[PDB]
Amino acid sequence: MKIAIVGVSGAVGQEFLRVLSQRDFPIDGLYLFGSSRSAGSVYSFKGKEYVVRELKDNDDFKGIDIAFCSAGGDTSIAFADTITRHGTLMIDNSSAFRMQEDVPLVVPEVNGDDALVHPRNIISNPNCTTIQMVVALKPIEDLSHIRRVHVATYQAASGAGALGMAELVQQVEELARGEKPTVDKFAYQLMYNLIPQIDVFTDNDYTKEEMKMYRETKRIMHSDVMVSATCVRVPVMRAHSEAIWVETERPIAPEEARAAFAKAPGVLLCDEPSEKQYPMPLFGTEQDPVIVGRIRQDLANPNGLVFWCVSDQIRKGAALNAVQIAEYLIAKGHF
Amino acid sequence: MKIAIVGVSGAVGQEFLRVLSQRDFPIDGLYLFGSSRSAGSVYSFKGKEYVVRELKDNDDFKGIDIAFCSAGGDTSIAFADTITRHGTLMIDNSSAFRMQEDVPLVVPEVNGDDALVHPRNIISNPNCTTIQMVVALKPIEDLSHIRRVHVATYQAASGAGALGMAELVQQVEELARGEKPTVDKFAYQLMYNLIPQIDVFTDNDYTKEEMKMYRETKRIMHSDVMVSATCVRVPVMRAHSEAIWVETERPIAPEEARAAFAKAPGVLLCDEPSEKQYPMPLFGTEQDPVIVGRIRQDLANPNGLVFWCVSDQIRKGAALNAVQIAEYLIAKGHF
Repeated sequence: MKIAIVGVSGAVGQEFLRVLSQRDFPIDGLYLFGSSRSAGSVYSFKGKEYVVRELKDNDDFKGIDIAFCSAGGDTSIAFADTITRHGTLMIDNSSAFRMQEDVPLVVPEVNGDDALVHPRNIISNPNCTTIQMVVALKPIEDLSHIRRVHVATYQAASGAGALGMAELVQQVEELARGEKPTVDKFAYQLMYNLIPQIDVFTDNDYTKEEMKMYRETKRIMHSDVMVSATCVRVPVMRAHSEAIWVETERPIAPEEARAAFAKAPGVLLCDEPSEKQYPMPLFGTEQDPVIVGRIRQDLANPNGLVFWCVSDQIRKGAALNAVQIAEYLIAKGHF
Repeated sequence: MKIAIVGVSGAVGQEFLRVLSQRDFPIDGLYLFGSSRSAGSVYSFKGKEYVVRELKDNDDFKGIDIAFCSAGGDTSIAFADTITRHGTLMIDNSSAFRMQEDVPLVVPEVNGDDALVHPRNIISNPNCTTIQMVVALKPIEDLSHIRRVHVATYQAASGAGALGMAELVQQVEELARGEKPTVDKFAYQLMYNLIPQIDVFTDNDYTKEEMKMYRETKRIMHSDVMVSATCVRVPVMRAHSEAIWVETERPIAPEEARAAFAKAPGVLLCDEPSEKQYPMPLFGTEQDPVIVGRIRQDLANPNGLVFWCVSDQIRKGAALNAVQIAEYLIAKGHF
């Protein structure tokens, strides 16, 4: 198996290097690609050193089985033709192709079989916050169909990439020193604040991030489910939190939901109120599961269930999900 | 008018001193009370200095018209008899009496007339997060009855008093210095974290804070409304944030809701997506209004409305609401 990483310089591209090693992904050849800014940089992987090639509209992807791309939708749109020119399967972290009906939109725990059919040899990774939500929703859906979801997100600085993380940390230093906080990558100061806007606004006054949770969830779950989200930036480094109300066609008691979560792939149940055990982003950082807790009945709806969950944006929210798609296809004999 | 402040040492008691001066509350005599820890301390108010008396089970409240108490439910339960012994009206910030049916539970913008009848000469201030929610809910209720509310809160360190605020600030310093964060007043590190537990758990696995939003809202709004809350501690100093989904008996369009908010007492509309204008706790800090924005239709419910709002926990969430109750009674000739 010959593997490409397109966009290796950033937080997610570095996570691909870590995950692919940690999970002993089968690799006979590794090929790193980036923009002219990253061309010529050196990275070591499993005891050997690799030199980044500039992504050009040529034949560099001949012989490459899978290309994991974390270079942004700009690059994916412009170079998808190049990457797939010689039969390479492009697993795209970008939002570029997520609404194309001939592009599968995959979370392996939920709709892994959708990955098997990729007429454009493109598969798209969903948005971070969608991935974490549907991993939690799938075990509930299997009990009784989910009609409606209200979700409030508490989303980390990593959503704005490594520069967003660095801005938050520098604000902590400036504030401790009594200096003015530098504000740049976020629209307002983030330390000691909450910004109830992630991505640009759309015509219905939801942001693009909130509409992704509406549109992508339907595709992934093959569902008429309607998700209304309020997505808020919070002073957390790289794990996202979600407060979720789910309405099902029949009531699900917390004990039935708890039993389903305890058996669900990709989920870690952490729900012991008497021990103050609940998901928190600081402890879900750099961990694989979607961590679920605060499970209770919905006081406002007899058909409602309420819970809280956490996942790492860089792992399950990005690179881990993409590797798990690739592992799923390997496991079904696709290669 | 002779006015007492019971529990003047803490953040809310100091806010009473500021608010009562700023709003030119009519004061002929001021009397400060606290525990033995605060007895003998000096505070200046409108150009004169006052010495704190220890709260004792005696006749110190003879001649006092109103006692604003911010000393915790322990003190209010123990000394309510003393404070009211000579006809003084006790306006209590504590949770002690909030479910006593002969104790009115008042937000002046919503049910001010309930304050006029106080057989025990006690009126209770509601919980911070309830106050901010019902100030926003009242203009929507007047359009169409609210049946159900889902609310996710993003609650500031000030909920844990001045020591909670000081713990957050010290964690910012320790983290900037690369030291271990001291953890004490909160159950876990709060900086770079979110704690989805405020107050102790109850038998239905909601916390006491979440159940206050259920129970107090019904009392204040004279309503069968059912509120299901997830209350989360966030790294913010003293302003609370709430993500709210409201279901009404008929659909309310965002433009109708916007018009109602723009005319509502105690509300400040801040909702211009194209200008990135929305409520944020950093800018609602040390301000009076409940700031409301991100108003949109609920994609999951044709009878749903979604919005976001912010208020200062120490002002409208505590001392300002209590002073406004007292001002309401003065204005109705009660004294």
